Amino acid sequence: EIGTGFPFDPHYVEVLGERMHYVDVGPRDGTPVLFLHGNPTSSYLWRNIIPHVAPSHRCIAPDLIGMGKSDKPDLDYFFDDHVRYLDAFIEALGLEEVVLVIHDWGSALGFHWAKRNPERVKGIACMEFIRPIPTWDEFHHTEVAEEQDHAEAARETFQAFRTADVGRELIIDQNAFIERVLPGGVVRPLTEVEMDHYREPFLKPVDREPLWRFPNELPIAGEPANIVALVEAYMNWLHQSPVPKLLFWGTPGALIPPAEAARLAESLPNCKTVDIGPGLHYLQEDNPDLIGSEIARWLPAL
Repeated sequence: EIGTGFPFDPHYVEVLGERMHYVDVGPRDGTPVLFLHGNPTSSYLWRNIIPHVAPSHRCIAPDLIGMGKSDKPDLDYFFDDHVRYLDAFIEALGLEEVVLVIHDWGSALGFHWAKRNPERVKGIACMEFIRPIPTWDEFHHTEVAEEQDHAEAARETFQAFRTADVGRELIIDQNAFIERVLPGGVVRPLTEVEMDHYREPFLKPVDREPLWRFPNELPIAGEPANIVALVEAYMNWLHQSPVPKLLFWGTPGALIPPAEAARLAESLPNCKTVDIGPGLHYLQEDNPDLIGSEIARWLPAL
């Protein structure tokens, strides 16, 4: 998506005693849309999708704590830390019912906030989201042959992130997530302005900590027992939830290759899928016009 700039109004609310940047655009009612980014992104991630929606809805796009232009409170950045800071923000913005547009680790928070706040979620638009990974032969799974190689590489890649010192060398000293994994996850080439934008919140290896904690929070193998249980928990909720669902996909996909999205087209009730064409993991950067066109369209009848 040609869209290279981030012209939004520089808003900042305070949360559990801490500043959080966010994007607020749109009429300023109906039912607000929350765009929750994952790792290792920020509001910059939703920047060309949101304009499709603002014409009709209020688009809010928080920058996770320790992430983006938010504040870097000094903490480990587990998953509950983020759970906490959102929940405080949401109340801070005093927003009542929402529609949710949620990405990678942004969907873990999204689905978790919804499973705890069912009658507050008016709809769920999602794409490459975090669900339970029983084993590794299951991570980045695929039943297309020509791609069995790529899933292995990735499997090994996340392998390293989760191991004693190499997680920290790679992700932290060498900024693996920003410098290789991100641009990795987008099919087309990523301009330097686009990179600088993603790089910016991150010029200090001492700060890369969250882009490290996330990989190790990943519910792979029943590790860590705790996150796992809440992902089994909201995927169980989701699987049973009437809330209308919008799930976007891409070939070869990543966390959700085409096989699953097709499965999830029936596995999840009241669920339309949309094919964004060639894409990897960071779909927002491959075909963001469509993603917004179809959010725009999917909303009114909610």
